[PDB]
Amino acid sequence: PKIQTYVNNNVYEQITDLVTIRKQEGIEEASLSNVSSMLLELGLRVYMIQQ
Amino acid sequence: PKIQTYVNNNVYEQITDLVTIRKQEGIEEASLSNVSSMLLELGLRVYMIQQ
Repeated sequence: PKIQTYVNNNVYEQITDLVTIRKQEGIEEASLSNVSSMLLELGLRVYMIQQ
Repeated sequence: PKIQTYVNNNVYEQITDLVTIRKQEGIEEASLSNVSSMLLELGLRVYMIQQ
């Protein structure tokens, strides 16, 4: 399903910076949406480890 | 700004489970949106560490 969330401008920029980096690393299809989805899942995994 | 992304049903459920847990831990205002935003920032931090 869709998730709609809100971040500060600095965090937003850091995610868009990662889109550029991901493309440079050969992920031609990288987008704000699919980078965000990957980061959200990574954060979920780490937060569950730290519980 | 707003971020709109998409996750599988299992990941979505795990995030909603964390909303329930966060409320149980005293975060009365926890929501899918604000849990997601916190996880997205955590994932960003970990991914940048692992670069």
